[PDB]
Amino acid sequence: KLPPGWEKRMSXRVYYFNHITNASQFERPSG
Repeated sequence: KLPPGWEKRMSXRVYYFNHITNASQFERPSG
């Protein structure tokens, strides 16, 4: 499995962001 600790966020679109690592992207990892 790719690194955990993520949440879903809003940008007018939904995106995914890491609560521990702060990295933010429109498509999700294996996390």
